[PDB]
Amino acid sequence: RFLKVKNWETDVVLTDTLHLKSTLETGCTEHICMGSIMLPVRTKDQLFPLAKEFLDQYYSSIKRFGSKAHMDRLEEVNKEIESTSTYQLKDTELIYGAKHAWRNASRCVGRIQWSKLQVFDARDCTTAHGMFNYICNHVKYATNKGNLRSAITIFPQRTDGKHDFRVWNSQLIRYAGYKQPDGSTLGDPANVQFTEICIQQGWKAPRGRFDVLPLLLQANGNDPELFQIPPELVLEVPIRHPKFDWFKDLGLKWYGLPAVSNMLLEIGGLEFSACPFSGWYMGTEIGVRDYCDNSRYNILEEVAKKMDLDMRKTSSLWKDQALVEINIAVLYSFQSDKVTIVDHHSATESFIKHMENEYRCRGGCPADWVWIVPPMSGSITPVFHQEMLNYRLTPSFEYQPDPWNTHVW
Amino acid sequence: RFLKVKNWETDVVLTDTLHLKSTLETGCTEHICMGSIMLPVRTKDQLFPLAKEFLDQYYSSIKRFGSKAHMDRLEEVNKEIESTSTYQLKDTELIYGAKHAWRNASRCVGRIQWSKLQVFDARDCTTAHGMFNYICNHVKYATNKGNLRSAITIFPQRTDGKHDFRVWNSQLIRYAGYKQPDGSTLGDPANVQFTEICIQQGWKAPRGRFDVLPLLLQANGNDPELFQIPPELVLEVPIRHPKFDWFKDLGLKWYGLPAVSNMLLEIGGLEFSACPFSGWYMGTEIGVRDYCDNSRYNILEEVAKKMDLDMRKTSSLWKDQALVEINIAVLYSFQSDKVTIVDHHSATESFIKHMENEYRCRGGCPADWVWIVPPMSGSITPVFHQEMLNYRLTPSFEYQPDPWNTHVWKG
Ligand code: HEM
Ligand code: HEM
Ligand SMILES: Cc1cc(N)nc(C[C@@H]2CNC[C@@H]2OCCN[C@@H](C)Cc2cccc(F)c2)c1
Ligand SMILES: Cc1cc(N)nc(C[C@@H]2CNC[C@@H]2OCCN[C@@H](C)Cc2cccc(F)c2)c1
Ligand SMILES: C[C@H](O)[C@H](O)[C@H]1CNc2nc(N)[nH]c(=O)c2N1
Ligand SMILES: C[C@H](O)[C@H](O)[C@H]1CNc2nc(N)[nH]c(=O)c2N1
Ligand SMILES: [Zn+2]
Repeated sequence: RFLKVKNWETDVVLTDTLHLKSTLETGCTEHICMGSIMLPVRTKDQLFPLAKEFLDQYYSSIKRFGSKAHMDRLEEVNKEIESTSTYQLKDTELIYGAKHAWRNASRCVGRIQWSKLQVFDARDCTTAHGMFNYICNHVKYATNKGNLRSAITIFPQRTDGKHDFRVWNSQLIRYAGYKQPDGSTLGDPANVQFTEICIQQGWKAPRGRFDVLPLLLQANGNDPELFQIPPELVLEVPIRHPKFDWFKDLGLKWYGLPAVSNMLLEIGGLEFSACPFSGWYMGTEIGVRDYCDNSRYNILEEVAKKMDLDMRKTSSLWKDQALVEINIAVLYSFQSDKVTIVDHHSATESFIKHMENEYRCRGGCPADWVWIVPPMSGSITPVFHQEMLNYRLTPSFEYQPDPWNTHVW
Repeated sequence: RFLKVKNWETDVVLTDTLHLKSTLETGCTEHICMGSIMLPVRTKDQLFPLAKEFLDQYYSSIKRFGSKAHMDRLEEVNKEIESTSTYQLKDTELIYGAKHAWRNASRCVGRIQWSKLQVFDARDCTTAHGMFNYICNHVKYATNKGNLRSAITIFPQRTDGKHDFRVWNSQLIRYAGYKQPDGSTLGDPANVQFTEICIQQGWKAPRGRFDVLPLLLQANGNDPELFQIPPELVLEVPIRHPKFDWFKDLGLKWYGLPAVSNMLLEIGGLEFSACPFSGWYMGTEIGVRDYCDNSRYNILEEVAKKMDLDMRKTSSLWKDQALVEINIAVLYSFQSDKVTIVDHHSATESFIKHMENEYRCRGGCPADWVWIVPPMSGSITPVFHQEMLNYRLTPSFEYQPDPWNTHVWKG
């Protein structure tokens, strides 16, 4: 019930007690581990225990647990739920909640940063045009001319579930994908379905390889509307290599701002279904996953050829050699253009320091090793050798399914 | 019930029913996943059900379930248990059991090979000298002058737990490690403690960087005895690089035969505490883990120095660049000397084919993603994108603690 985690490289042992505060279910059982599975309203009765649990943790954090102001706030919230079937968070509670949802995000390697998060309260937003304005401002603030700053923008909470705010896009900034008569895919194959929905709703597609998608915004449960983010707000980086002059000839670019827009933020039982957030990239996301996944831009074969490597046998490790060069290029290009990026060595080193901080100050740190270990060079980063316990704490970010299933037009 | 797994690269979905035959616990609960935790005598009462479950599985596999031969064997084993507190496996059952423990080993990427396993029955062994001879024969057979063949040697099972056979070595072939007074290590830092034990037991250590360790063998719960494997039986490969001629002067070599000697084989409730087994290497084990782990030979810096990489910032990815060249060197060296080895691209592609076949014919394939995904270039292998279900089937191989912690010294 008190659990140990060992680092096998350093022999450092840490004791986890924080897991006893976990509430939600993992998908694992005593008989079966689902650690590698990607995907393993509320009544008046359900809501007050969730609110109380959150408010207790909040008052504890500002060292006024059990105080008159603590008790008075639970009373106020209880009265509000009984009378209105929901409640409203104070600004201080919203900021605390959002920061802790990131602190609790077990799949995030970048959580050393969790307390530096700019929270934009968009709970007064009522229309899709309002949503577009908030999102442009988020984009501009976070981008900050390349000196990226972590931010979240929080739209109104769920009510009856028929008036949801949703950003239909999976990220604020992504590239279009189109199925070709030729049979191949042009652009990002990951975005073919979404690009189609955009065209159906009226988007005039440039039909290129790196077309920034428009936002499809849903306010108050209405049908979503299309908006183009001002091109001058979307900072993009041309990819070149410090040694290979031909690398720029591939015509690769990526955008500077990673901004997740499809998750659900739960704070004290309240559900924020549109809460786009952003930080900055770890280079392997772009160089390993976006560029080299077979189902993505899939560029390994082209780079390997330009490198004149022996592609006749797998054991020459041509894929591995080209992978490294692609990742050198991504980091170099971002660094040369003064756009914030972190390499996987540096990000995982910081995460180990964050884990030790959290064990020290909080009694643990939920972490999902399958996601935390980078998709290349796993065992030469310190997280590979670090045992991690994965469990679910609230406030939380949760995946939600694409709304084009949910939505009735 | 039915559990589904998806491959996120192919959208291929598979359905697991095999997990319903899982008995043992994972370490995980509804509230906590322990998937990255490395370590998450029986009564008559507990033994006959385990025996029966195993014999039922064995007789099904031979299409004789419920036959007179099946029923007679259940009866025979039941009588043996009630009267002697244990029972003996037939040779055929032992072979079946050992093959299935491999087939069930969820951390093993090499399982496409499971049904091709040479089983050496060493249950007539009585002394450490006898163990030494069996192990020499296993090494010679498995090595096969570089054309490696999978094998396992099975010593007598546990009785009262006071008479255990154990190989104290974690692998049959490993290099010594020596902590120096200045805090540095000569040789393999993974083997410092075991090396100190060998020396205490009377081994004359050459004190070099790649000294093959002697075997330390316990028969019948007696104190272990030291034996040197004949050097002519230990195949080794000097490591060189196809394009970098200075790579040879790093002085690196490795042994060809990976042979795990510290695991416990459970078949039908019986416990084989000494069951050394061997296959062949995947290149990354040596080039990534043995050479490049910080707590092992730790050669990354020296290699990248010689490659004249920019080592001022981790973001030049010098470690990644040096890692790839070291792994090319290991594969090239083994291949050039005609010693069996498999690269991680080939091994993972074969594992996916194995797993898909297993889902079709067996209803599942337990797999531990944390271990199956290679320690370099993870996502450019198909296994990275494959959802896996981890659960425990028997027969099985299990970790057991090192014997020096538990051994009752007799003197
Ligand atoms: C400050 C720089 C940040 C870095 C370097 C970083 C790093 C990462 C990385 C590499 C991943 C895995 C991404 C993937 O493979 O899809 C991730 C996941 C995630 N992070 Fe962060 N992160 C940062 C900021 C943030 C912020 C600001 C938040 C929320 C306020 C956040 C919450 C999450 C969540 C919920 C996931 C899982 C996403 C999913 O399930 O798709 N992170 N982080
Ligand atoms: C034939 C070629 C084989 C290949 C290429 C192969 C590959 C591997 C690899 C790469 C690992 C992980 C090693 C590590 O990180 O320590 C492993 C683990 C393992 N394999 Fe295999 N394997 C082979 C044969 C065998 C055989 C013959 C057996 C037993 C009969 C076996 C049973 C196991 C077990 C029990 C583990 C887990 C070891 C532990 O927990 O320490 N494998 N295999
Ligand atoms: C089925 C499924 C479930 C789930 N929870 N997430 C996904 C999204 C899948 C999971 N890895 C690939 C795809 O996301 C890529 C976007 N993630 C990055 C931008 C997150 C990020 C990084 C750095 C900073 C930051 F703020 C956010 C899919
Ligand atoms: C705490 C702990 C638990 C556990 N189950 N295993 C270990 C052993 C740890 C696990 N990775 C490092 C150390 O094994 C090194 C040996 N592994 C190879 C030889 C297995 C193998 C490969 C190829 C063929 C073959 F037959 C066997 C440690
Ligand atoms: C099947 C497996 O769980 C899946 O491919 C995971 C593995 N680890 C990952 N890790 C990160 N950071 N992001 C991912 O998308 C994935 N994909
Ligand atoms: C902490 C973590 O579980 C541990 O370092 C694991 C990760 N994956 C591994 N995978 C393999 N094949 N072998 C290992 O020793 C390990 N070590
Ligand atoms: Zn689990």
